[PDB]
Amino acid sequence: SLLNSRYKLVCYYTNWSWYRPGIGKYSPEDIDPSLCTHIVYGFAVLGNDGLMTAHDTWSDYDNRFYERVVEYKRYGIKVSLALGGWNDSAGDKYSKLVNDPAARAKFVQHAVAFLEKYGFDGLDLDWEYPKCWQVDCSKGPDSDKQGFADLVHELSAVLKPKGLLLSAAVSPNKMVIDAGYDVPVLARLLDWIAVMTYDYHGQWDKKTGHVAPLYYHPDDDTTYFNANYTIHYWMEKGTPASKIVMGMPMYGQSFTIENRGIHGLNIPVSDGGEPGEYTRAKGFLAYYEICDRIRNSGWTVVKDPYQRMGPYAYKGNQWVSFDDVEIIKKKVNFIKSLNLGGGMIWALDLDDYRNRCGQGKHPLLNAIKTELLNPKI
Ligand SMILES: Nc1c(C(=O)NC[C@@H]2CCCO2)cc2c(=O)n3ccccc3nc2[n+]1Cc1ccco1
Ligand SMILES: *[C@@H]1O[C@H](CO)[C@@H](O)[C@H](O)[C@H]1NC(C)=O
Repeated sequence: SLLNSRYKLVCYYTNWSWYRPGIGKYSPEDIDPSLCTHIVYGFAVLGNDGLMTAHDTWSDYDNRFYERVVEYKRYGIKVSLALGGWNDSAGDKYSKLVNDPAARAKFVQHAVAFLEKYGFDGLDLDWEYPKCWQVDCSKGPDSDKQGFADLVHELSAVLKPKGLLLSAAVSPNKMVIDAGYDVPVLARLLDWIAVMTYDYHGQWDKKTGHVAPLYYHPDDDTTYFNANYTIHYWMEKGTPASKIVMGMPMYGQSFTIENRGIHGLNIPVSDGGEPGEYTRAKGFLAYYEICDRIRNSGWTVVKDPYQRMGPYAYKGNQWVSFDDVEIIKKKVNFIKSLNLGGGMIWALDLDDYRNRCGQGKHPLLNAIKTELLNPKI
């Protein structure tokens, strides 16, 4: 089993996946406890008073979603609560917090009490990102780095004596890593660092690209927008391999291409792809939306024979890049080869947990688990 293996498999749960129609609805009891060593609940948010608070009281509290996910401790899974996320990182509120020692001190004691009230095993920090707020490095002060490092120390100093876990989800981008993270401090204090080795490319690039390349590709604009560079860079900056879990996407980035006629990488794009009927977000498709388009709507799939990145698929002016089982196995062999702490997925509710595509339930996540448990590298 994963729990008895040397690897973690950190699974993100999202409370908002409840608000999806038909088979896209996901609830706490849809979690498969054989597929995760750790579950991280996304998300709590930073309140206006500088204290962690529930994002969705109707689900988190009134419908006991926190309790229903903390339920999985009964299987030996560690269940943490994540603070932040992309949407909660839009403004200056996390920067204001971390740059204020008195505000940090108030936040830390309340946060630990919050975790203990609901039975969580730890806190996961998901500020995206210190200094580079929503990736814009011009927005925040350099002191976000020291402030975040001190927040991590102050949290660790309270959580660790209580046997509670502290982790962070972190950027894969060299410039954001350089600007936002005191890597030795984080590496020493955090129980794991979930490197978000995805969203390297998307509609914001104005051209097609892969959500999550593993290795450099000769046509890349940079040498650093791939998981191999990112993971080695976290280690070069001072992170032990055992502290790293490598993120893998259960979704794709979608694009509306300017011209039906060319359908390859790095081709001009006019907008995000049309929203999926379940996830309802321009530029984003769950794996179970992508596999259905391939299986039943005739989308054409292009694979990389050198397996530096997963496939992309297209039809008409729609184009999506994503990870299939084949590239997932390659990525997990990469995790094992570097002796990393394990793997991480964003997110449980985006894999084909209903077996809509006939590959079996949870095809991507089961591929990760099987490869992690395979002793050969
Ligand atoms: N919203 C987002 C999101 C996102 O976290 N979740 C989407 C949700 C989540 C659940 C359901 O689908 C991530 C990124 C991102 O990693 N970026 C990286 C580098 C540069 C820009 C950028 N922008 C992002 N944006 C804005 C965006 C761009 C175009 C349209 O929106
Ligand atoms: C992965 O990265 C390392 C260090 O950056 C590099 O030496 C190696 O060649 C890369 N692997 C590739 C490009 O397949």
